[PDB]
Amino acid sequence: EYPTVSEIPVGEVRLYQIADGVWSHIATQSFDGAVYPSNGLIVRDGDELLLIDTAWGAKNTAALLAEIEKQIGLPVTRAVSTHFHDDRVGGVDVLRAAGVATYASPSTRRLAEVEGNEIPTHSLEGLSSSGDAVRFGPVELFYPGAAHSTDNLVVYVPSASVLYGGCAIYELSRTSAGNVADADLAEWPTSIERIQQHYPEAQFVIPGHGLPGGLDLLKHTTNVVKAHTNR
Ligand SMILES: O=P(O)(O)Cc1cccc2cccnc12
Ligand SMILES: O=P(O)(O)Cc1cccc2cccnc12
Ligand SMILES: [Zn+2]
Ligand SMILES: [Zn+2]
Ligand SMILES: [Zn+2]
Repeated sequence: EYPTVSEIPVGEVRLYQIADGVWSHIATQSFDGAVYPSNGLIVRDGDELLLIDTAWGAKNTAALLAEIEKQIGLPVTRAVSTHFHDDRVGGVDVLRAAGVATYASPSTRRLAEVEGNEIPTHSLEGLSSSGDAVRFGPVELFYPGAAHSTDNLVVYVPSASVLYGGCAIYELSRTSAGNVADADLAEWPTSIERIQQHYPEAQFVIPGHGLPGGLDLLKHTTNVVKAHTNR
């Protein structure tokens, strides 16, 4: 039922309704000879939509906008990028050209600029310290501490009990670490524990890539990260 890579031609995007007014968007990207899925979030806010993360690239993100327009038909007014990598900011320029106000933390914006990646326009205040949370439209933004990257944010939808982990949370099928070049392996388990302590009532947990699940995905990611730490 949840889409996988073989259902998704490159450059195309699928939407998946998780709860009332809450969808994930799923896309694919090729890299180093393999094909990866990637998730983001869509949250209804009255008669508009809040977008969480791009669909990994300009072409995917334009297709994302066209699919939202076709299937939902409400305007995407704001977007939040949860860290500075391409699967999160790649396509910000397409969003901005479409009239979407793009947002990220000051930490993410600076890291994106140093990396030469696209830079969300607006800066999100109140997220500079581990454990910081701010309301942003229909969601709560949470900075749990460094994990997959030093800037990674997670997103909770209290109306639907949906926790979106971004790349800081692995799907259960992943038994080994992915790209950890920008990770803080020493702090990743502690950051996950902050997520667990702050959202123990979460019912749906969306990883940055692959299949959603329950709160078990948090301990799963800790297990994998700790195993990678020990080589
Ligand atoms: O950097 P990541 O972890 O978020 C995504 C990622 C990077 C490198 C290898 C992977 C293998 C499977 C799934 N994802 C992979
Ligand atoms: O870490 P992610 O997922 O944001 C970006 C990502 C996804 C898949 C493979 C990668 C290899 C190196 C660097 N990034 C990769
Ligand atoms: Zn990343
Ligand atoms: Zn603006
Ligand atoms: Zn990722």
